[PDB]
Amino acid sequence: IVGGRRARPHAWPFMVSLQLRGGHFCGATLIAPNFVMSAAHCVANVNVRAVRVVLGAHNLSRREPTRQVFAVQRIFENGYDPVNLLNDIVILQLNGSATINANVQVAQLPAQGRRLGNGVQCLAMGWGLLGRNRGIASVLQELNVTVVTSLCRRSNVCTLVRGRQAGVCFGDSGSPLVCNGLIHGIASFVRGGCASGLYPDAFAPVAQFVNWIDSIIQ
Ligand SMILES: *[C@@H]1O[C@H](CO[C@@H]2O[C@@H](C)[C@@H](O)[C@@H](O)[C@@H]2O)[C@@H](O[C@@H]2O[C@H](CO)[C@@H](O[C@@H]3O[C@H](CO[C@H]4O[C@H](CO)[C@@H](O)[C@H](O)[C@@H]4O)[C@@H](O)[C@H](O)[C@@H]3O)[C@H](O)[C@H]2NC(C)=O)[C@H](O)[C@H]1NC(C)=O
Ligand SMILES: *[C@@H]1O[C@H](CO[C@@H]2O[C@@H](C)[C@@H](O)[C@@H](O)[C@@H]2O)[C@@H](O[C@@H]2O[C@H](CO)[C@@H](O[C@@H]3O[C@H](CO)[C@@H](O)[C@H](O)[C@@H]3O)[C@H](O)[C@H]2NC(C)=O)[C@H](O)[C@H]1NC(C)=O
Ligand SMILES: CCCc1ccccc1NC(=O)[C@H](CC(C)C)NC(=O)c1ccc(CC2=[S+]C(=O)N=C2[O-])cc1
Repeated sequence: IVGGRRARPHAWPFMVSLQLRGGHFCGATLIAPNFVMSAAHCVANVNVRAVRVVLGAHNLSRREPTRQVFAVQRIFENGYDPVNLLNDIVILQLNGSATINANVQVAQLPAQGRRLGNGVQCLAMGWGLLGRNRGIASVLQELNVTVVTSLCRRSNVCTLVRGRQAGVCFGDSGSPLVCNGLIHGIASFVRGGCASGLYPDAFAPVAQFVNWIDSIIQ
């Protein structure tokens, strides 16, 4: 996250870190005791057998007893087009069920077809890069964004930080976009570099896939 702030410890217990031998590379969202969802372009190019699903984390630099780590058991896609990043969503079945506690909880999804109007206030988050020569985040970052329909495909939910250059970046892909306590978006791609101030950040529209998500996690 570029231009964000540190999140409160375990403020978003559904936040997931996808890691390859201890190294963070994408985010995800716990949508069931044994299901997370992320961006399809996160798992499409990595070795899935080495992917580790880290739940209940906050600072990736430190040992954390609150962490629960799982492996991927099966992959579910829905017409993922890697060329245009269309339907950039993926569901990962875990090799077990997570233990629900104060630090690990299931996220809430909106209804199928729910559209977010222009100007709705949302919150983006992730453990991604912090900007040009700003390094990478160790503590979970969060950022206030505003939903926009301009410079945005109908197959996407786009957000923009009004008044300053800020947004999601590499490593934030797959992280949730929380609006009204519901996961309306999955961080997909930026344009003109991170925090460009010209293009809005594009998210995968979870609301358009709720019927497909339910058909798998139920
Ligand atoms: C930056 O963003 C934060 C957080 O964003 C909100 O929460 C996330 C999870 C998403 O759902 C976003 O869509 C939300 O906007 C904002 O803090 C929130 O500010 C609003 C005011 O604009 C607060 O709303 C109050 O809610 C009171 C009841 O709280 C309970 O219910 C709300 C949902 O209605 C729920 O979000 C909250 O956690 C409680 O469960 C209500 O009595 C009061 O009248 C008012 O409506 C909201 O509580 C704040 N949330 C938090 C976590 O602090 C910031 O305002 C925003 N910055 C700017 C500048 O706008
Ligand atoms: C579900 O999968 C997890 C993760 O599996 C790990 O990650 C994968 C990507 C692959 O690389 C796997 O080879 C790898 O194990 C399993 O968690 C892991 O289980 C093993 C065996 O129980 C743990 O090994 C132990 O580790 C402790 C230290 O905590 C040592 O003291 C032991 O001697 C032993 O080496 C391993 O630590 C653990 N991973 C983590 C991060 O704790 C999990 O068991 C599996 N669940 C099921 C039901 O299959
Ligand atoms: C960048 C991370 C470097 C790294 C660290 C630890 C362990 C492995 C890797 N390095 C990969 O992780 C690479 C990344 C590439 C961009 C180079 N990636 C793979 O090694 C890989 C393995 C198997 C598959 C099978 C397919 S094919 C398909 O269509 N969907 C799949 O999952 C794909 C990629």
